[PDB]
Amino acid sequence: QPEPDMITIFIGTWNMGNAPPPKKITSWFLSKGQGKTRDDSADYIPHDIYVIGTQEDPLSEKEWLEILKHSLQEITSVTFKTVAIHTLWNIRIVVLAKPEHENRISHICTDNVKTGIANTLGNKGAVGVSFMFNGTSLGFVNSHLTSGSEKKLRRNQNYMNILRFLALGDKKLSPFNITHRFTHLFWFGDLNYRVDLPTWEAETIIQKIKQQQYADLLSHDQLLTERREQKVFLHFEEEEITFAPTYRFERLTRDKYAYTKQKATGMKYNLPSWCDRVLWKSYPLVHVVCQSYGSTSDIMTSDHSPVFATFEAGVTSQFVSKNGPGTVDSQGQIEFLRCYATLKTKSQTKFYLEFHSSCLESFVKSQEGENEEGSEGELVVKFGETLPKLKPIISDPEYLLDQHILISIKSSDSDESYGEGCIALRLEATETQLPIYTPLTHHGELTGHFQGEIKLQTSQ
Ligand SMILES: CC(=O)N1CCN(c2ccc(Cl)cc2)CC1
Repeated sequence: QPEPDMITIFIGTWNMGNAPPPKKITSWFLSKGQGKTRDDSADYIPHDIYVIGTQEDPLSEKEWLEILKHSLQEITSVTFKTVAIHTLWNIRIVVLAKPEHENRISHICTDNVKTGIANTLGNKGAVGVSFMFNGTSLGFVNSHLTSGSEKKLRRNQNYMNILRFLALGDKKLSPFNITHRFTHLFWFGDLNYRVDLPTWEAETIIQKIKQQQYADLLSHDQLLTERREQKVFLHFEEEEITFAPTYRFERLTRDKYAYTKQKATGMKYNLPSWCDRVLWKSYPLVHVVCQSYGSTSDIMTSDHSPVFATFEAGVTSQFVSKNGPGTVDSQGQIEFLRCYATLKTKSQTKFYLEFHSSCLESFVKSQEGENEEGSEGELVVKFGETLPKLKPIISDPEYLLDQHILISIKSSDSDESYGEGCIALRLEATETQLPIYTPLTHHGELTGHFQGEIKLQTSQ
């Protein structure tokens, strides 16, 4: 049986509004309703992995597992295996996989982050799951962020606390947060970003929704505008939104948005909004294609509609050679030429590089670079031709060109990372000097740039 080079992943996010679901929710797992929907011809074809994120979920893990497994069995005739389930308060993530993937899945991690202090600590945060699928690392985050049109800054803060403190993936990758630990990272949930228009425009907004004219609404979506100003979800992607706002509905219909202020809303308006979202971040030059992004029309127990997204995602096999794993393969090497880091830091310490990759037996520390002043105030750390020669465990190009090198630039004084990035080894040529580039981030904020040239030697 050949190992897959592609899998499909279902992502669901649903704020259940503390109500039990209706008896049928199959439309969710089938990507049927509004937006980018899945072809009817695919309805009996199971996804490889289903990742279900709920918020305001009133169910026990057992009650939800029963409904999810029975739903997928009715659709696919497959009894899915439970990879992981993790609940923080009423925030839940479930990961289900086809039985044939049981022995492809390992290194399962779960964690949660609680956001807010005192007042604001008590019900918002995130749950996450990671695991290996053969040679590919996968991370999944379900977050319920701060509510309210006037709290987009709080939401961005919630996001930064979640990506700093969620402890998923390989702990040996210690300079790296979850935005660098995975081949593919999927971040979804009730992110609670709103359509930022005046309250007096509520009926206009509804009119525009009834005409399926979303352009003028999405131009005011706080998540899109905050992402465009690099305030949140830097280097993440989201499929174009072609479905109606998923919040806030009157329960037991989809014919009405409930937007007016009420005691039950803390006297806040809830203008129709895309609260419920799916974003992703994959390593450079890895196959990932969104095949669906939409909302259901026929699940009305909550004041939110469920959101689905599906993805084709590139995966690799668990590679074994005569040499590595367990030794180096002298026929392989990774060399860096003319490398320099540009950092935004106002500080003056020496810096060195750390290279981390599963193609190395362990992480490599470079010599300190030479600090120079850039022509516009910046710190430029020059490595020149001084960076070590990296010794991959396997030289076969079918393995090595599919790998990535994570880079941290660290203070000699503190050994704290000032930036993190990632370089694909999917080069246009081997044994050829080629340009490489990554932005550098710390706590998911832009801190600099790493560029230079690479020279990759494989066994071919
Ligand atoms: C030794 C042990 O108890 N575990 C628990 C979780 N295991 C698991 C792997 C794949 C799938 Cl689909 C489901 C579950 C592996 C490790």
